[PDB]
Amino acid sequence: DRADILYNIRQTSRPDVIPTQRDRPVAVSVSLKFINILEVNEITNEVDVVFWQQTTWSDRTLAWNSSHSPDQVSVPISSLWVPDLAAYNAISKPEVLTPQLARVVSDGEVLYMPSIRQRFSCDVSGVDTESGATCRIKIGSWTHHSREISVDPTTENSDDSEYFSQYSRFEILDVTQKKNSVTYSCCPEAYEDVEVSLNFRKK
Amino acid sequence: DDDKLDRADILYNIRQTSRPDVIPTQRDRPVAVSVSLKFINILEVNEITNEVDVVFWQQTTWSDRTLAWNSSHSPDQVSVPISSLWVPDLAAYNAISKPEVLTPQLARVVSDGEVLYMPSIRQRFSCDVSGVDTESGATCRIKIGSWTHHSREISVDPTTENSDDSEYFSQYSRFEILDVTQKKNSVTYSCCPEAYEDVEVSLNFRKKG
Amino acid sequence: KLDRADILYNIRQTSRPDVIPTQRDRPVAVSVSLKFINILEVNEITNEVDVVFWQQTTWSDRTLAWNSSHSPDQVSVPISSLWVPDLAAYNAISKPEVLTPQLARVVSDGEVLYMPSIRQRFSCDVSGVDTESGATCRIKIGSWTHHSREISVDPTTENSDDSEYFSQYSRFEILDVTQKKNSVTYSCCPEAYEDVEVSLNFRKKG
Amino acid sequence: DYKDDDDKLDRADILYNIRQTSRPDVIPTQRDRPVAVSVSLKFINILEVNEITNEVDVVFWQQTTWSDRTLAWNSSHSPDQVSVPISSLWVPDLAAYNAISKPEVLTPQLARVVSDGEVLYMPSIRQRFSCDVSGVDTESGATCRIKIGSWTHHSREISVDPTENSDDSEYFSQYSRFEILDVTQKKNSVTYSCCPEAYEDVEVSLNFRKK
Amino acid sequence: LDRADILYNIRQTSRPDVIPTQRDRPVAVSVSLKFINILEVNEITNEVDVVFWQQTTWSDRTLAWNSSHSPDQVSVPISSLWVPDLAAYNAISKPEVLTPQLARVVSDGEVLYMPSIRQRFSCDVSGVDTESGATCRIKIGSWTHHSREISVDPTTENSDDSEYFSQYSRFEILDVTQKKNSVTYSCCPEAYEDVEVSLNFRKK
Ligand SMILES: C(#C[C@@H]1CCCN1)c1cccnc1
Ligand SMILES: C(#C[C@@H]1CCCN1)c1cccnc1
Ligand SMILES: C(#C[C@@H]1CCCN1)c1cccnc1
Ligand SMILES: C(#C[C@@H]1CCCN1)c1cccnc1
Ligand SMILES: C(#C[C@@H]1CCCN1)c1cccnc1
Repeated sequence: DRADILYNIRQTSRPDVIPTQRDRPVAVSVSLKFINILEVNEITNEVDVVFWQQTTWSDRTLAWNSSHSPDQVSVPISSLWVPDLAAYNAISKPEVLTPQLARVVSDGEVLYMPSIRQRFSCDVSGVDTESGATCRIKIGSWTHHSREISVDPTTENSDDSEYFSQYSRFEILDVTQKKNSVTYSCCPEAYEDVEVSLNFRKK
Repeated sequence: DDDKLDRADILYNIRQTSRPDVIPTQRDRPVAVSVSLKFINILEVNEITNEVDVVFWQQTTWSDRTLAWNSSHSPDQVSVPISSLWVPDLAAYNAISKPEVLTPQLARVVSDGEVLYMPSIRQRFSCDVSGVDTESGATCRIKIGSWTHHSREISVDPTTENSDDSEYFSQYSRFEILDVTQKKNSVTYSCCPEAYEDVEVSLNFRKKG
Repeated sequence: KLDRADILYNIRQTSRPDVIPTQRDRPVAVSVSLKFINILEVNEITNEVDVVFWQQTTWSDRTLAWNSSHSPDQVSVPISSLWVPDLAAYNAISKPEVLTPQLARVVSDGEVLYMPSIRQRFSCDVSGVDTESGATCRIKIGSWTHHSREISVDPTTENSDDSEYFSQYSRFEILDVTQKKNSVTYSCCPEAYEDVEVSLNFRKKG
Repeated sequence: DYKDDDDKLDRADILYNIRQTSRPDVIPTQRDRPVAVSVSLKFINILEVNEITNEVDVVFWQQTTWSDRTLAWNSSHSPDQVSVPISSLWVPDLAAYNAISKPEVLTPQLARVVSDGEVLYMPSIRQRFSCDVSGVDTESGATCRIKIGSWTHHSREISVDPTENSDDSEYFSQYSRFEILDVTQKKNSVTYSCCPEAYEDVEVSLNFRKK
Repeated sequence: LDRADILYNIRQTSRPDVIPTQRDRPVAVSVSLKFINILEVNEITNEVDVVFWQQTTWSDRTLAWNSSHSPDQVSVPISSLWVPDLAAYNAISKPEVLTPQLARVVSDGEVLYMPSIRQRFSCDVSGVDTESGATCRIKIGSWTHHSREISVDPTTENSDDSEYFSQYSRFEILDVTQKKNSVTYSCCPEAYEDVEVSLNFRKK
């Protein structure tokens, strides 16, 4: 049964084509769950963090009738289209720490949540104060403009207490995740991003 | 065992039957994955940042009975590249570096369908390093389980709950192991409401005096 | 969506990733413009810099063009499906690290747009970086193997302080970035090779 | 034979034959006997030594040989040897039991296949190990032991044999910070409670000191 | 279309894993390093970190074509070609290739391959801080093909590399000599050819 679902997905999946339905934007939901803050440099304004990037979207062409079969399977992301997300202020490659598999649900939803370690250029001033530093990370589709891909945050506000390591030397005060849009003279179109504002301080 | 043509044929059979991307479940039962870490070394410890850099053998076994063959007159086991096999998608929940596999990526397939895979892995973790310079030592806990398969699909079974690991740990390390416990645990999160099984590995160690 | 899959199919039937898309014995005209985002490390002793930049790169392959009167005007395409110019920095001292998805945009008129974010280290003049007038670090980028009859390189934005792109959190600030056509020839390699010479004039803040 | 060694078409046909016959994932056991693998490390350099952590960072040529007689051909009027990418060949799954880094292969991953079926593979490798560095600053020096054998094949499938005493002076960099006093390489066997079979290894004892 | 056809021809005739011996002679490989930079130098450990262009040429006449009315050269991914299995005998890191892995193929069958490489070596760094400078020697040749199969020739035996060497290095090149040499080790009962590169340099 599971082999048959994987076969179906592979027959139907077009890994290089955005799964647009009726010419509508593909809605990509994104939420960073911070796990650790490993290194912070107040002189260079850089941070080194680990987060789970909870990512979901739909490709209805993948759906199947699961009334008498599995309603989810794990799938190598190499078999799937996946959004071309990138952080605008990353200064290192995203290092994926976990198996590169997504879940496909029988209604066509795709769930992908890598643990990623990555370095960013952001405002680290105030990290050793009670009110803390606020490091902003902007994440969006690198090449698809707003007509093609829309990015939506899932949880606008959280202290992340469920996910964050208790052994970090930093503690998280608040994480806000809000829709935002960028445009540059290089690239006329509007591009959606989620702006992740990480408010943290040294313990 | 050393009948070459027999081995080539067994490998051919395994490749015909094996489906590397499909969990080898039967009748909607979870795949039971047994896990035991054998610590070989503790390379770096930072008590300020609560990080450790360690080397361990991850003894992992499970069954896929469709792989089985009659070995009354043929090899009992063969080595097989893991790229030809389904392998559980295990990950450490508090890892802060990629697992660095130090050994050839081969598993053993046994004629009863058991698969045995035991990579030597170097990896860094965020865990409690406080006390490492005391008699009582630090206790660093590491949780390992399937990243994407919940408890109805994969279960994780420890095989060696309690040990001092004296058989495996390097005598030349800066550190010594006091106790290692490996126990069943499960996690659940708001993001992912299913239950996920793991083995919780508690490494009690200290700097040698 | 089937329109988009069809476009990707057409591109792949027509694309020859290993063949330069010359038209009528003309060089392939490649436009290149570096948008600096950050300056991460500078060493005045060794004269080395570690920088992040978006490499805005464009060119045309008119064989890829399609009538888009009733279909998408552009699609994203993995660069492995396309010919891409073999650009390299002549004074790079590390591999270019691409920090972004390796996708290009293909426009229905046959224009290809590729803009990776790259982190890379260079040997250049860092002297004067702690002064008001700053350092001027020059970076030369051109085709590694194709000479000027085969690829030409043109800068698109010859002068800018780059304020739109540069990180406000860097400990450095950019005074000016100039980008100009240049060509080089060595006795090893007796053709003229075109490049863009990028002059990054920057200084430490404060 | 010598006169035909550079006959290109012959070399191409030999490569074809090898790829037709080779089974890269199957141990080339003959006569229900273990595959005899010979291993000899030629130390080229000792790059870093830590007395506190008991770690070394070394470069060595790992001279490795075995036979697969199904690859043999008649070289009376053809090349005696060709270079072959190791991806076309079975290679022993050797690993160092006390390695703490991946083996970094510094050379092209090509082996030689000889017309009698012998395979010769000799990568230059940079790797770090956990071993006894105590005494490195003394005249007697330190003795660092490296144990290398098949990771997954037990003694009935693969045996390992040292190719056993040298100062490696032919190979070792005259410019190193250290000097080699002696290198002995001896057959050995290990077994662990995880893994009930016996596994063969070569134990390489590197006696070295700071200059 | 002409270039696509030349690439198809090269791929039809190229044997990427077979040495292109012509007329039962060794493949004559020319090798010349152009030093671009000297990045780090350690007088205690006798190690250097350098960047060089490795100009490498050889012939495979089976790749030739009539270029009377077609391009004289094309760029080709080296994965489509045989390339000599060159290695440095005293390298202590992997060669890091900094440039696109393409070679030029000339219509007379000459192949030209010149990667920029960053690599670290074990060599004599003594005297680097003196007027006479250090002399770091680097030997590069085929790893697995002995002299009957591959020969290696230097192209410029003497030069100060002023065309190539970075103006902004902390070091300067006094002289670069590149000569034919052969090595024989007890492990391996044949002679292997190499280019011995002597890099005489000093701190500024
Ligand atoms: C773009 C864009 C937006 C703005 C910069 C990052 N995402 C683009 C255009 C063409 C090719 N690649 C990327
Ligand atoms: C999950 C999960 C829990 C939390 C990490 C592992 N178990 C998940 C869900 C969907 C896709 N990838 C991972
Ligand atoms: C060349 C060149 C010029 C000079 C270095 C980069 N562009 C070349 C020739 C043959 C093979 N590879 C590169
Ligand atoms: C083994 C073994 C020997 C003893 C430990 C290392 N080599 C083994 C068994 C099953 C799977 N992988 C490795
Ligand atoms: C050899 C050789 C010479 C001496 C070391 C480098 N080149 C060789 C023989 C068999 C397999 N691999 C390398």
